[PDB]
Amino acid sequence: TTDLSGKVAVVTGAAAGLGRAEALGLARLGATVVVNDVASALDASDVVDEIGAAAADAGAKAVAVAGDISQRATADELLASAVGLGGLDIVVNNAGITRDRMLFNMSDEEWDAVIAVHLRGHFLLTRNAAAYWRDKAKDAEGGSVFGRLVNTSSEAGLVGPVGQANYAAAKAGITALTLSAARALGRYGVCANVICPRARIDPLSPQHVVSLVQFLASPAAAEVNGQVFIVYGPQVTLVSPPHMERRFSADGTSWDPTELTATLRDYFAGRD
Amino acid sequence: TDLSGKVAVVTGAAAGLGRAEALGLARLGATVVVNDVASALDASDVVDEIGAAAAAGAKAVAVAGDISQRATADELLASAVGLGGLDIVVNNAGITRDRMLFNMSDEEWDAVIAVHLRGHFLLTRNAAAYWRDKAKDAEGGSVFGRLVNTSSEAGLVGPVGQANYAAAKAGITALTLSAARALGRYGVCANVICPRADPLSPQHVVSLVQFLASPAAAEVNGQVFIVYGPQVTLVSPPHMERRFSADGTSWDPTELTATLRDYFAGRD
Repeated sequence: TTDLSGKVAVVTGAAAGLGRAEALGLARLGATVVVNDVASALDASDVVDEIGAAAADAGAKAVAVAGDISQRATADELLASAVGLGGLDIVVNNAGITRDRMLFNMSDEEWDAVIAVHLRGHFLLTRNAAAYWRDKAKDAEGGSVFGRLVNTSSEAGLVGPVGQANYAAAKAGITALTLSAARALGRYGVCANVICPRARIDPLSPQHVVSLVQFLASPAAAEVNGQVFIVYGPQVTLVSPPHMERRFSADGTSWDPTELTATLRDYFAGRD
Repeated sequence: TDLSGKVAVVTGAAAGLGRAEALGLARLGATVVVNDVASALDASDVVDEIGAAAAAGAKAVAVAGDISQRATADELLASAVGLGGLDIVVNNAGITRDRMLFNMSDEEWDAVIAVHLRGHFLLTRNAAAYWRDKAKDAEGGSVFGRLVNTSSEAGLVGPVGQANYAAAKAGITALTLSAARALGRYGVCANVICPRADPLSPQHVVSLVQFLASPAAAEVNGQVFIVYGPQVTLVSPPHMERRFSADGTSWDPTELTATLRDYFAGRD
């Protein structure tokens, strides 16, 4: 089914932009959305008003927790607000910043800040939701639990852009973090998946991403776990795992140093 | 395959992979700056094991410190320059704080990320700024630079009890890809190795590290290698498995759920 009535969702970075569009999309399917962003971003917008408007349009409600997602206290507060509303069913890790800089000019703070919000912020909420879902599965008749996890990576994690080493490293770690979550929680009914979105009728409208997140948050995605998606425009692309390009097996027990040098140097001879 | 007169820096070289890596570089004539934590350097004989490698005419220096701290990456770069320059950087230092994801503490996550990911960044960025400055002053506009960073297949698989390890190693791969793009124009080569830790002897990795640190690897940049005994596997970039394009200029949320639910119903 596509309906999300009586289900509690948590969305980070939901004050504006894509996180706001996702939070509106969930509350509009009946989900009770716990929106998170920095107190400053929540005050400058009215997402908590545009939601609970749309959420109580469909019977649900909407609380707004403020805080830095890189801080443990914020992830603890998000889990607390959800449990107080009935439980936790859907989590959409979306909050993120950028500190673009050529690698040889990138400072420690520019690296640390992006890693904290993206990678550590994803971990804190993913770990908390994993602990809750695992425990609720222990107390559930059937040893299972409904759980949906949607982490937001990026195509930068695959290409490693110039001037975005921090952003690319965090986004690649988020994928690896989510693959562990899917492998650890899949046997109890939790689905953890990754989206690599591009967002600005408009071919870059966030609604292109929202419709995919709505699926990844619905029970209809029960057989979707540990998958990575690229979505922008009217297309959704399923990324395959990395494959091997060439195997360099030695004609013995161990590679000889010069023997290996000759093989690799020749393979990369006509290399662009 | 001859590193005479060059200066290399290897982290986590008290034992295991880093020691074997730093030993293989010193045998090829490379001056090696050995880095690990004081306690690991003390319990190890790697200072004199590599110091006695002058038999290929080069010396070895030890620099203790936590690689996850900026001061350590600063002292490592200062030591190499004091020895005449910086040609080879092998980022290898790392720890494991294994734990199921639903039981993993903040410290267990922060610690693995700091040593692996931040330590790689600090020394990679220091080497990047040095190689970029050295290249602008070079009359040919280039510099000899070799960056060997250590990831793991865990970053591709996402093991159940190593979410911190997998995420750090995955970010290290992306960090090295950015380093390769940013520095390849200056004659620097930045590549990744994915070891498996006798097929699991550390000397199976040394042969590749010796290549990736040599001028012979001048046409190898931004590549990821998996090493497992006598096998060296070159990883290809991830490709797309299937694209789902909507009829028209917008997905109906229901035709999308139907398209994805049917595709995943019968797919092992």
